[PDB]
Amino acid sequence: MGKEALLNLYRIEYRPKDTTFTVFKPTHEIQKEKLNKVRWRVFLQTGLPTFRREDEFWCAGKVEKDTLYLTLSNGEIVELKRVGEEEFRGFQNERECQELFRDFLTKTKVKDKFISDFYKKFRDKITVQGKNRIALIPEVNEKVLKSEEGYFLLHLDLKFRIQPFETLQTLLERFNPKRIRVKPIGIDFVGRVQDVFKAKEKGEEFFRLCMERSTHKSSKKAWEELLKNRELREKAFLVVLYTYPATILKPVLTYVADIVRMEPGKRLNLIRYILRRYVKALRDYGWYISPEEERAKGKLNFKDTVLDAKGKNTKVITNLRKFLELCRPFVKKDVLSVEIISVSVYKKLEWRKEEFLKELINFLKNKGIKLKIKGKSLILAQTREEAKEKLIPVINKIKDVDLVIVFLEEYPKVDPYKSFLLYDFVKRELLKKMIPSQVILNRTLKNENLKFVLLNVAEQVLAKTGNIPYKLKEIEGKVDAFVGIDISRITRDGKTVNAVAFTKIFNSKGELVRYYLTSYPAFGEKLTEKAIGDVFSLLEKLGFKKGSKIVVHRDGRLYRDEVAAFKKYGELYGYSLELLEIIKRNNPRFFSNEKFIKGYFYKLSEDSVILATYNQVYEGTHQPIKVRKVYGELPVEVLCSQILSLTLMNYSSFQPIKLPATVHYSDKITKLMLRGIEPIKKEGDIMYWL
Repeated sequence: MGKEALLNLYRIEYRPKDTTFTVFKPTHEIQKEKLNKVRWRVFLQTGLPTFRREDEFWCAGKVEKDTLYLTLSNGEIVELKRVGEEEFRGFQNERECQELFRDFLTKTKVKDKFISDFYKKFRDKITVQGKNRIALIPEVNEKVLKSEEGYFLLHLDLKFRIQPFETLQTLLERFNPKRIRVKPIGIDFVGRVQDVFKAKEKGEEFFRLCMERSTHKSSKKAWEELLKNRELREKAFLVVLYTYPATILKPVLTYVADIVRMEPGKRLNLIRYILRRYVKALRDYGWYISPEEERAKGKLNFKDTVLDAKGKNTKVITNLRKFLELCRPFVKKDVLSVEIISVSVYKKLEWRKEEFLKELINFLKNKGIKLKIKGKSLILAQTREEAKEKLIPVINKIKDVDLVIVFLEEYPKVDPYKSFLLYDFVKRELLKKMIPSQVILNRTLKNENLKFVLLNVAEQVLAKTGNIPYKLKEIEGKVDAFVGIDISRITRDGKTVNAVAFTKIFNSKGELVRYYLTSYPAFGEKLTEKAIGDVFSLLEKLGFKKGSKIVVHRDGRLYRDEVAAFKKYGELYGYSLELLEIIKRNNPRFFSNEKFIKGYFYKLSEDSVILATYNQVYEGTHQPIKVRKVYGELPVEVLCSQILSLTLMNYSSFQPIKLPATVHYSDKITKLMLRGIEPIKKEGDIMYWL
């Protein structure tokens, strides 16, 4: 292994003295979705923390009423029949522990008492002035997880959200807004803005519907406003992130700036604090919460040896920088056409670009790739007219070449609400154009080593263009292919509308054998059956037959229906399958001084693992990911190790990458190809996304 690393996870336990709970079975059947509603109402009506088992509802206390009549939201009346009392013997799942634990936090108010005092004892400046018009909302969440071991773990994490004590309806009277993380007043969701329109435009019966389909005092009272008042209906704008009125939306802001919550050291000790109070508030009730953080079980070993088209491997030529200089690419597209876009402030002259270009073209010639230039496009600018001046070179003559190289200048700005920077801009615009791109910052050409950069690019470029410089010598375990898929669905009410699905198939050596990006407009909600289908269809049309081992990488979380479709077809094509979800959001965080923690892991219960897939060569707090084996006959250790190995296939060995080549830039593309009646039906064998 290496040197100790910590996780914001704390063993939690509930061994009360008074083990008596009152259970209540229903009269009819468990509407399940409503169950976790029915439990909440039981809490309120009963005033006792409660948790649900199958049908039974256990109340942390004595309740006398041989029947309870809780009234759900639908107004629906559910009757719970109080069965005898029970002697509590530990929770069964994490859900129980969590349900019951979150109640106490409420009946106790301890969390709010904290946010209360945090505000006072610190509002000393959680608010800033500035000349433009800033808060500091302290979001705090509690999760409960199990662990390979067997005990429960309280996942405590705190993050700060920054938004102006201003709203959107006010700003759309002063700028863009476009892609702006926003937040509805009485709602818990952060969306992005799309296109703001005038509210009058929607007649009147529009405001009727949604005004009833509201489940937020905010949304509701906000809709009613506009509905019973033609007066305002005109002067106010309706924003479409789902959609609400700009009068109940506050922009969530990202990182003049003299208010930073700083490094982890404190962060951990901050949660350490919050943990203490919690304890003090729930000790008298039988709750035991360990003061010691949880630590990585150990480091994982993965096959990390790559080789070129001649066999030269890194097991031998160990110096990666040297390797790249001697690698013999698995070239396939022998001649490349490329456009060169150049952004530069003032009427200057850049020999630096010319130097590099010549060195690149030549350095690639030495590898056997003639990089024939097609078009040069010089741009002068000093602001963000670049966006306004590049919005052309890009969506213009740039019509399929093999790559586009961009030399960017960086300007001192900051859009107070929207995220804008030529890097992200250029990149995203070329992603839609589905063209492989290499952004080279002029700041880098001026101060770095033209040689360490020449390499640094070459590797990126080669890959992006189907001339991968190397591939894995082998990966742990016998797998015939690694499939990575991401299905993203536009849901404007009801059950779906249309969707998009991106699939990438790599072989056993990590080579991208084929990708398939496609959208599915639909009638019935039978889009999964088809979507997943096309993947197997492509696996046979590729050369994989009965007996094949396929490891699949579901981007977000796997849905019951998708799992069945996989198992379903897998049966038809006779393929062996292992299913995996790879959660990249809201996971516990590692706290260490190791630096080389890549492979550091923590095993969770249901075959899940918390995996560090990258060396933290960036500040302090490391954000791992979660890997859960949904189905399959391979140890998670292997599946994890395979993921680590496949980290290498993003061909970026100087800038650490978190996700495996299989799901890297999926949500992004998938989330990105959801625009207009854009009908896409493309497959290729080039990792243009890199």
